[PDB]
Amino acid sequence: LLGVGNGVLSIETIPAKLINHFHEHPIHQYTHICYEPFNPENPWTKLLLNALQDIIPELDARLWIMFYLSTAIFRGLKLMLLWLGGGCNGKTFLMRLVAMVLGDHYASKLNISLLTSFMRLKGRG
Amino acid sequence: DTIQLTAQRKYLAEVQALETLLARELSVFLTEPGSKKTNIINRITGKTYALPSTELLRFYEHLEQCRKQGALMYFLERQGTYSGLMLDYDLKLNTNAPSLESSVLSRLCHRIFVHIKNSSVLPEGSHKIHFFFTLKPEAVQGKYGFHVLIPGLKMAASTKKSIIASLQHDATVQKILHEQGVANPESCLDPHSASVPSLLYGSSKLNHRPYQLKTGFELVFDSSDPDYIPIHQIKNIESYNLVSELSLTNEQGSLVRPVYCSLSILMLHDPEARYLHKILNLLPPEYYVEYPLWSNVVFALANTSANYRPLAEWFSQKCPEKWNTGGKEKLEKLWNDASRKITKRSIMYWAHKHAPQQYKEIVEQGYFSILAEYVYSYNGTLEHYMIAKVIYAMMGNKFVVDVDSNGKYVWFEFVLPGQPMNQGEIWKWRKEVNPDELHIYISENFSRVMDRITEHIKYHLSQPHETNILNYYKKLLKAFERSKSKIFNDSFKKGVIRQAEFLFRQRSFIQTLDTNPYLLGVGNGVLSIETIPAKLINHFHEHPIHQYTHICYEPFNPENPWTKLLLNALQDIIPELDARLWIMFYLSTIFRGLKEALMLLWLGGGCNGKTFLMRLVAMVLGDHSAFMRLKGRGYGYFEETNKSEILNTSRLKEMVNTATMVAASNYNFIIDTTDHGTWRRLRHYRSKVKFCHNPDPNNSYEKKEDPRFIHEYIMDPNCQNAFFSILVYFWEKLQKEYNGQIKKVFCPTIESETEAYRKSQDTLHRFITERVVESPSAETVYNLSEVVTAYAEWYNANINVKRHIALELSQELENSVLEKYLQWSPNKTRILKGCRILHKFETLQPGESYIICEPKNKWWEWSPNP
Repeated sequence: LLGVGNGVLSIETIPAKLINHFHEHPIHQYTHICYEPFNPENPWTKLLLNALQDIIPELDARLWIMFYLSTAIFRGLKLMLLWLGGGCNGKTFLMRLVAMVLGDHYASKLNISLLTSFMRLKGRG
Repeated sequence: DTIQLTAQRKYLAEVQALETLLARELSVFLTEPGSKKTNIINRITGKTYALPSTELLRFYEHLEQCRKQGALMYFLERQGTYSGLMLDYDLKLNTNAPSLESSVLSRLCHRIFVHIKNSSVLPEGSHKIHFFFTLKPEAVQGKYGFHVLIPGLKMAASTKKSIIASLQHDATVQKILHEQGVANPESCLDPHSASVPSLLYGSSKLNHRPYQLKTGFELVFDSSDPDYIPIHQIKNIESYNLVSELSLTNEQGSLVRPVYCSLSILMLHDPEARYLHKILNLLPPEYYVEYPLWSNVVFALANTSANYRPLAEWFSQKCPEKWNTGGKEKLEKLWNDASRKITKRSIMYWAHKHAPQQYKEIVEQGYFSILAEYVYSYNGTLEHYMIAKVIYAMMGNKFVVDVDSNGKYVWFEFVLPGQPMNQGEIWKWRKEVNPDELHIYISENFSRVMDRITEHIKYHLSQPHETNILNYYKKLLKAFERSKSKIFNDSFKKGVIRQAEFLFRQRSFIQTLDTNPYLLGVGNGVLSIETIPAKLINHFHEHPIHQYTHICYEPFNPENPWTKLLLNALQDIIPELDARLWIMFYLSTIFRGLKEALMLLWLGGGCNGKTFLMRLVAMVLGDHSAFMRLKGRGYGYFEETNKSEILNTSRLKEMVNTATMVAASNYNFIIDTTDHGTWRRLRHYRSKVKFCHNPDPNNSYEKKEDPRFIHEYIMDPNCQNAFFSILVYFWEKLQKEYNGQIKKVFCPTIESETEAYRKSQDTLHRFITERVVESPSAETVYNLSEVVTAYAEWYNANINVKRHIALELSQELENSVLEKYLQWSPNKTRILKGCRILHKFETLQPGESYIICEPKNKWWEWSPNP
């Protein structure tokens, strides 16, 4: 269960059901990113599908990465990725977009100084 | 006029019994308005009822119980086609009251019965017909009236219209009234009497006294053989249920016998909406004819409450000219826009601005009313929450409470001119440890309302009532006197404040405080940079602004001597037009929002103004573990540099990923970074002017020094005022020219200086500029290892003998300016495409290449060149 701007998002069953009424689920954490049903005809939807395919044209790699990043919405038992890039390659845009879409409650910034030389990952997805 | 009905419904049992009856078991008979089934109208509540006779009897007897004690009611009954007969006689008086003697009334009854016996349906046989004469308590402004009620007769509406038409031109009644001081006895009978619904006996109109039954006559008519009508008087009329007897539609009368011949809704059931309707009338007419004002008013109404639509038409209906011509869809579009910033505080502000005395009277009456129902509803015992409610209604526009990070309630106040205050805090929100203003206010201003309710109680005590009402009011006065002094008690005052901490609570206030970067707090008010030209706000507004600066703000005045000398000093510091404009445009971005990272390294020889301006820029705009010092600031630079001008660490790049940061130094830097991303957001400038006691006339780099600049003008407020005006002027110029984008500013001198300084500081930048030349005709393809070897040779033969490593060179080049030049080869390798690399000491081939605003006296004005 995830707290979003317009309610509580449940990933128990496919398709996901939005809880926008009275319920007895004990949900307290939330993020400002509202959820809407997937519209492939939405201009912003297709604009992002275009941007994602431009960043990673290679379909196996794109599908694997976007499936891997689709696990960010799941905050239970879970692989570490080392994705390289010279710069202005679209990785910073997508990683910042993931951070903002998941929120500070669910997503956290990690500093490379810690690994080179812990509690901020508490219950994060 | 609501206090007495509240109190009459507070100390008149019969009234409370009637209220319980009507609210509980007469409520099932509610009828939608306009239904033909409705027989009773309640003006006050506005609710319509359809009572069957079985409950109508109890209704009428409850009213009669209520009426005998003098309680005021405003009821009505709807008489339809077939009901009793009602005559209205608004007698006009030459001198302000006719006697209406009993013998005269007998004459009038005999003449109206002649016209009823004439020209009519009447049942055959012997029958009883009753007449009643209710008279006005007193003639007002020489205007008297009395009524004739005939509940016994039952005829159609047209038959009543025929009867009243025949009475209108009757000379007998008119000449009877000629000596009665009746100016026009002809025009006294209202024809609409047979159609307009009649008020029940004992009821009356707003601020009108009910009619009093002077006497009631009874007549016996025998259609079998009329010989003489025996007009006599009804005995013991007082021992009867007069409301039940005199009802036109009643059929169960003991003596009277049947002889068979929306914006309004919203204001009603919403007292505070009714308050808003009362106060909106104070607006001058321009507010609904001028779009800007009407749109703002409806935008505030919609934002505060979405159910105020009918009121929105009503205010729009104040001008039928624009309301009928396009008003409907304009209002709908405005409502849709608002539903998809301004509240009633602005509306009260405007009302106080335009109609002060009416505003004061309206608000005082509202406060009196509110604390009055609190007084009556609890028999004169006042507790903390009631006082809190009255205070919140009274000062809902000056104090705000919100929970800070410590979980403690925090008080905020909007500062108004004329009260003690720290300088530069006007028209802004200040944090208060304790709400001292409320603590004084409850003792001082509130006691006025308490005295108002005290003087009202004494008034009702003086007026003639029965004994029980007097005993009630004596007890109420005693209780209110006991409860009156508590508002000065410290514990009571503290409890009231704690209780009001919940009403005044406005959620999300602290997180919205000073959030908008397009507003600045200044000494004389709040500065706005939303649009050009800049505007200074020194009036009431809903902007949540707490932080401020001590600089007063004035519009750009070129003729100002301080502005003139400031412009000349600025020209002296940076003689070049392009450099001066670049520095001033950059220094003018006070902006507390999203700012770029054009990290500027301002060099100079000292006593050039760079150090002077470095401290000077801090004074004009100050506040807007070292990393956290940039949170919320809009600018800020460092100074006082030693020879040890190296970058702070490997973390020296981490401080520039919402304030403009500029590096000022006595010498060129030791920073020496090795990436093109790093160097692209870095700028360099070195001062050329020298300020000295004896400037060289032949040297433009030497000018007369002004030691008075550094110790008196900087402490002179007007200097900072002019500096702030100059800064906001240059800011407006930048956004009106380049849409606010600083990369669009042309800086050939500064760009050249930065290029040269980078050539000095980075060995990779030097190699690119010296040995890498773009060449489309160069068919040679240069690979990663080849570039590494060429750079190694260049470093060895020009810089120093050193053993290089290809691993770092590959990354350094892939993250260099050659990122687009090092295109991917078919083997994924990094190769040089469309460009050439020089070998040992060659030169560029033909066609290859290495990889104006002139000073004016009015330089601060517009520049023709983009």
